[PDB]
Amino acid sequence: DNFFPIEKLRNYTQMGLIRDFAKGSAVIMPGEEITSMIFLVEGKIKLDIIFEDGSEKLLYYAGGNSLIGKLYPTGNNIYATAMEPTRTCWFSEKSLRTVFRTDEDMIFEIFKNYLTKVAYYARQVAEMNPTIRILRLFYELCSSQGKRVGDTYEITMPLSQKSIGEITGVHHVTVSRVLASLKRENILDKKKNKIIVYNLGELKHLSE
Amino acid sequence: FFPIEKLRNYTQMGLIRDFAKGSAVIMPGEEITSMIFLVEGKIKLDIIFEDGSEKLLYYAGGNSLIGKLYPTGNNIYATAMEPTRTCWFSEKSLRTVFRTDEDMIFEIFKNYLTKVAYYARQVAEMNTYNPTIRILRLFYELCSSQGKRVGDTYEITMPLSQKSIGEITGVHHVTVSRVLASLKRENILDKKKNKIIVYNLGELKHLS
Ligand SMILES: O=C(O)Cc1ccc(O)c(Cl)c1
Ligand SMILES: O=C(O)Cc1ccc(O)c(Cl)c1
Repeated sequence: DNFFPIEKLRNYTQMGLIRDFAKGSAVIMPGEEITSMIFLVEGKIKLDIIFEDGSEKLLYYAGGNSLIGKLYPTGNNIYATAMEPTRTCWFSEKSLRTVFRTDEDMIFEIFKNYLTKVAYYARQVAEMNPTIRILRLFYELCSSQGKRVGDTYEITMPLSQKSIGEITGVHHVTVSRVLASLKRENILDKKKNKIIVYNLGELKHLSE
Repeated sequence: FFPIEKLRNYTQMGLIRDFAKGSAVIMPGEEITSMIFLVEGKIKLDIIFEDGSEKLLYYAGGNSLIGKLYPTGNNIYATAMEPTRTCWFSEKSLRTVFRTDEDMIFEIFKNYLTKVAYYARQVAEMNTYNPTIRILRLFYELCSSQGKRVGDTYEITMPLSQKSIGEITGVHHVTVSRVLASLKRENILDKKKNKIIVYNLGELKHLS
């Protein structure tokens, strides 16, 4: 929710383009290339990221005085919709120059807003041992679905690393590291249609 | 993140500070009110949490910008990994830069936006704001690979406690209880003793 509302932007809306949106209309469309900052004069906007597989995850809720800082291409596919009657002011690069030439302080208000967002998201990435969750998942899977094949358990299941990451809330880069380490230590080998457990005892132990 | 090589043209407007390998660019608890341009060298920048736990935020090299012009309320610690030359730009000294070249405002916006785009995508990937989804995904994966079809239903044989579901998915046990109760009420899935019955795989697949 609310990011360093830029309330002083209220005074410069005459220098951008007003765009009003009815409840449920898409303020940003999937694959729409936005090259404007969007000021929320009043309303509520829900902004999501759409990953390259079509999953749609919430980033934030924007309300009165919020700034959507999407002045340039980002590599994230964004989809934003109005959740009430929303009035917005759109500020292209050209119109921001007009703002800065009137009031230089506005450059620093916008820095503060971006800075608030980096501080917020970076801290959350950091806040989130998540590794134990992958071990608990393999342990529960092995102990109920695992078939004894000589001195190994086999779980017949196409469980992609993407699915492991989604189930456990573990970043896709940590999943691959955990699995590499599991293989190297002769514990578990996560192949394509099967998972092979060589050491159920140590797996149980690591997981508890 | 977007490097700002052009800021090398304006270091005479800032304060040059050199750091030896291993020395602190930013000290624990230091109040930073300057952007820090890395002319040459290499910096590791960590967040320090209130328990004393330290976590990487990023590595920075040639032409990188540390955007900490205002207090954020994170405790940050940043060390030189090699001998490093830096240029410190206060708000005043940044105003002198922008009076000379208005485009440096927008170069800094791009740098900031690249950082929000990077951290926000990571937060979004991990379903931080909709962690219930990790539960649906667990059930969906289990059913699609281990489910046996019985009329218009699937049976999975799996002793799985709510405490286990929460430990696997990183989801609070109260949310776990609420999700299992709603699944059963909506006739989607029921976990009856050691058997998971899915009545509506299609709907469970849709939700996850
Ligand atoms: O567009 C992006 O990739 C991320 C994003 C979304 C909304 C914002 O207000 C910002 Cl600064 C960035
Ligand atoms: O200081 C912070 O809280 C986060 C931070 C760290 C480094 C940076 O370059 C930025 Cl823009 C923010």
